[PDB]
Amino acid sequence: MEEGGDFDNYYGADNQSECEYTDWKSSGALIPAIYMLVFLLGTTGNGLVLWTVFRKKGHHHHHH
Repeated sequence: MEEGGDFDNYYGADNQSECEYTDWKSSGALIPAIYMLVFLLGTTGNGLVLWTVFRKKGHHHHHH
C-alpha cells in the first residue's frame, strides 16, 4: 500500500477537481488516448525497421 504518511496527502493541492489546469485548452486528453494504442501498434518501430530489409535490396530500382 506504500503508506509513507508525511507530506503527500491533501498537503497543498495536487488538483482535486481543477480540471481547468490542463483542460482549459484540451491538449492532453485527446492526444494521449490515441497515439498510444496506435503509435505503438501499427508500427511499434518494427514496420520502419524490418520491412526495410525487403527494400534495402535496391533503394534505386530492383525488378531487374
